[PDB]
Amino acid sequence: DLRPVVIDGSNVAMSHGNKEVFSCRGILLAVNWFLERGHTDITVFVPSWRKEQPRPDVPITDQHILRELEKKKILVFTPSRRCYDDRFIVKLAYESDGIVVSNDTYRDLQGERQEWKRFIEERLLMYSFVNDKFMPPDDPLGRHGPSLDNFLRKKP
Repeated sequence: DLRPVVIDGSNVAMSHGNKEVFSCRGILLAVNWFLERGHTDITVFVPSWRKEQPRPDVPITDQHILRELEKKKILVFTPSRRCYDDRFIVKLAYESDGIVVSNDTYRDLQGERQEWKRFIEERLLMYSFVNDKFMPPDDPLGRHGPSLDNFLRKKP
């Protein structure tokens, strides 16, 4: 069936929030795009501190969505205290032979291990939002690669 999907929650929320707000509806729209397609294996990573009441440098909307998705077994909180996130995203996707949903290419992680660098190159699903419309590319790896349909499948 379908490759495990790992979503960079902070990337997708900042993107939906136009780079200025952590818009939690962005995570929900992404998740729903996959759910609609029949994906059942979906993990969103978000840092646990995003549950905390917001400070002026970290504005956030629709915070209730993090809990809703945690209850559904879709969101997993990464540990934080007074960052860890990118490594969880990459390691989980790598280890579950899945795909990462993010516009972050994780340059630091690429430089740690060649096989992570190669993974990121073959398994990253970038995207744009137009308002609430979540738009992944139909050919995620140009034409050196599969359609979006085959990209998300374990096999064509």
